[PDB]
Amino acid sequence: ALYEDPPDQKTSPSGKPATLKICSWNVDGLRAWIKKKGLDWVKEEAPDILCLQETKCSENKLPAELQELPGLSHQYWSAPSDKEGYSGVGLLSRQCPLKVSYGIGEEEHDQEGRVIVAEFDSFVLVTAYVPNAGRGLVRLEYRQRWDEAFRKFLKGLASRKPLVLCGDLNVAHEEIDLRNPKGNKKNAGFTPQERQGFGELLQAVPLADSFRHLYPNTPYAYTFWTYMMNARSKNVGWRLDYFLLSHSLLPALCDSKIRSKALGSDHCPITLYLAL
DNA sequence: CGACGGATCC
DNA sequence: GCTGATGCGC
DNA sequence: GGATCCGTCGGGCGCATCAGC
Ligand SMILES: [Mg+2]
Repeated sequence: ALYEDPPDQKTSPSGKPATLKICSWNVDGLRAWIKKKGLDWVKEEAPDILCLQETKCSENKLPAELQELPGLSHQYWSAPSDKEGYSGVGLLSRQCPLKVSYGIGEEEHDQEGRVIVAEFDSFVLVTAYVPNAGRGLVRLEYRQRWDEAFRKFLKGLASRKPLVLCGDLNVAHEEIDLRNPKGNKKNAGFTPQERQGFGELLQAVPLADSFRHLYPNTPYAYTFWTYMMNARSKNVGWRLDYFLLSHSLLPALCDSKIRSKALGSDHCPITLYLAL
């Protein structure tokens, strides 16, 4: 079954207007994505903050088109050392953040280029590219260890102002979050271990899944489709990309969108509207 | 990782 | 410098 | 004997490195 994201709701339950628009996108190769016109779509979307995953691009190789973004002029990039064509995340913002950091504790040593933390006036933003369990689950145990380290890192951050965590969390939380739950229960992204880690993330920090909070029973809503076997044209997909919010931000929540039609990667953008 | 072949269920 | 094969991970 | 289950198989994408010229 195909899916049509509902219209943008731009006012909070309190009646406050959205003042902040955040877009998150696993671009599956930033240089390729730009050649496939992904930046033209960002311009049409005009977010205040853009978070990117799988840039697969060290900062010296960023295309000049990224120098041409006057409304997203504060840019922060992270890539892993000695593994440049993998991972990589970016955060681009209209306003300058108060603080920026990289990693979840030991990036000066680990340097994975998967997490960026940016503190703004009223909230802390984290964008993440969560490590894949891999074909045949060969990296599932590392993913479980990373999950636990990430949870405890985030619990620390949420100690002060509210948290917004966005990005490719590389798990479909529940059966409604992918088209083939039963066939994928032993595949990366839908193992009981990864699903449980996502549940623990929500409970331990604590965080709410913005999209599911708003649309708790909506099926066929995905953010990823394999390039293989024309899966996207059939909407055989997974919901891997999320906006998770501290409970204290839920009165600020206007909408959480899935931009199904934006091409340029095997994930589509997701967009958050907050009334701060 | 979805398509597919083959086994199992009533 | 440039192409395309191969490797590897998603 | 249609629906469901389950294990196996081939493989699209992007980017690095390499050989060759
Ligand atoms: Mg990917």
